[PDB]
Amino acid sequence: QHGPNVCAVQKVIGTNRKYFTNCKQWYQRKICGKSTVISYECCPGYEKVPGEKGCPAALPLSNLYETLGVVGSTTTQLYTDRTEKLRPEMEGPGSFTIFAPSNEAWASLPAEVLDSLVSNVNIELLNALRYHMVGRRVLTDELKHGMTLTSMYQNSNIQIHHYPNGIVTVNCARLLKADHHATNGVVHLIDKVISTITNNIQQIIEIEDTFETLRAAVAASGLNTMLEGNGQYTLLAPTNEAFEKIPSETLNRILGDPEALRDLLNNHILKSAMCAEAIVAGLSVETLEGTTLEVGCSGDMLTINGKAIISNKDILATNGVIHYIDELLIPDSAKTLFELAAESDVSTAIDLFRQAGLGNHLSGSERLTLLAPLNSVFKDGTPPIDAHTRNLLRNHIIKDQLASKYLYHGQTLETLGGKKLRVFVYRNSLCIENSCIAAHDKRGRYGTLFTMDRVLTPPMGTVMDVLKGDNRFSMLVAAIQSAGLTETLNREGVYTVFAPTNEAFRALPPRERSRLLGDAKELANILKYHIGDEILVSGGIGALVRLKSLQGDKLEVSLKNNVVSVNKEPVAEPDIMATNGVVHVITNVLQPPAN
Repeated sequence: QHGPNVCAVQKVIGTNRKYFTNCKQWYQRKICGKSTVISYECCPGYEKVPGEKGCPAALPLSNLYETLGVVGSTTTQLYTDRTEKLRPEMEGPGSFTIFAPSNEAWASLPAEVLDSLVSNVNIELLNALRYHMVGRRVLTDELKHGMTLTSMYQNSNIQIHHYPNGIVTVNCARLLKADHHATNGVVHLIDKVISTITNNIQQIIEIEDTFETLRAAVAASGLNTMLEGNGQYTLLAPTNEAFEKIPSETLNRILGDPEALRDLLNNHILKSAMCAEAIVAGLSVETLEGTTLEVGCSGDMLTINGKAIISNKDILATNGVIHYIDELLIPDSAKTLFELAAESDVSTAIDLFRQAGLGNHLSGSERLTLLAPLNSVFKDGTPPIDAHTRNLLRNHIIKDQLASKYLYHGQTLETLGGKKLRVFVYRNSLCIENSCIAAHDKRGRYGTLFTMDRVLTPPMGTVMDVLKGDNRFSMLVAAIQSAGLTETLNREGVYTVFAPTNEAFRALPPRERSRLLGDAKELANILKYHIGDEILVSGGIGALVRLKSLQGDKLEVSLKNNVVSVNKEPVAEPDIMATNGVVHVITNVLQPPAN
């Protein structure tokens, strides 16, 4: 095993990026989009001994200036000597903390930024290096609290943030090496050369030319004081180009409507300030609007929902962090029934409504609920726009904007016309007739989109009307009349009739065929076993439902790979909707376990 005082260091394959850790047992296989190698080195304040395993020897404590060379901040050390006032301070008495930028941090600085500092060593460079310093010992235990720090330059604040993944940021500069104790302080190696923060989010929006449209939108919504006031927010600030990409018609409606404008702007604000360096993998974040965004990273680029649309990273504000976004994050709450679904996973259903001349129910201000089946439903093809399909699509539009998680047991939904669909709420399922909710509700500005798992088939007549209208149930209808159950299945109720076809009675042995016809009292009990006490649709089974029958004994109703099975027997045609129940076409007659 590894020797004493050995700390594990996670290095990304083919890059300089290292994640210095206190030899943790848990690891993440991939950082952003690339594989990592778990390397090993000495912990802070220890060195290797030749012939001995690990780092047993403890490094002697040297002054804050000398500890710069130890941690590897040679450039920060060199520029300190150039100021000819900071080196005696760092070598002399006291208690200090220096957030020393790495050699790469100085090399990454733009030509104009570096030139201003190196030319005026006594003015610009001295003040810059003093901002990276604190006049007291500040350790990781304090940095993990995420509280602000007072710098050694005009008592200006230093933003310190801690993240659940363990990453600590100093003005959004990732803390590389930490707690490197000195004779007169502590040295911390940081990812970037940090600068003073003077303006808040609102002031930055007011200064930058790229946010002319955003500035106008904030002013129209009255979110000025919110972006001015003290906080810790993250603004995914959209550029003038992001608004330009969106069609005029959509933008002029959202900018005009105060409800949609407030929702649009709240969808670009996050509750807590998050630096780019903090994001190592996918992370679900809730906006002030309420929509869940996935914040990830593709190497060096920040990404929102797998789309690399973050053009500028970490624009530090007094009340937060600003990330320039190339696209507008329009929430569903601002979009019309069309806009939010036209490009979604129900795009095929939307095209069918459009083709049936029902398009204006998706583009308008009408308060409706759209029952749209998934594209996977039409994998075989789409039905032709005819009388049947038109009427069917008409029954997929519900009066009033509804929410599926607020649908109750005996609820009846009115369609655009007069058809009243029944709501069947189950333990883990929610169905409107045969069709069940397959995805989270898409709540629009005026209408909600209900993503369905199948095309809704509204009921046509009673169980008896269904059975008498099909030649396959001639022997079944004849058996039902002999048993005296014609009235029971023709009247209002909640039944699950597992209807055995003509072949089901023909498949019975010559003994059972003549035997079942002979007895009337036993024939009645066999048929009663095929009828259920409550309505159970295919999408409401889930795993296994022990459905009580009119005979008394339970039915083993199960769903496996979209196939309904009653008493381990398959269903040929499931969910045949009736005004008093559901008909499941079976090819075998069911026998009760007892009597």
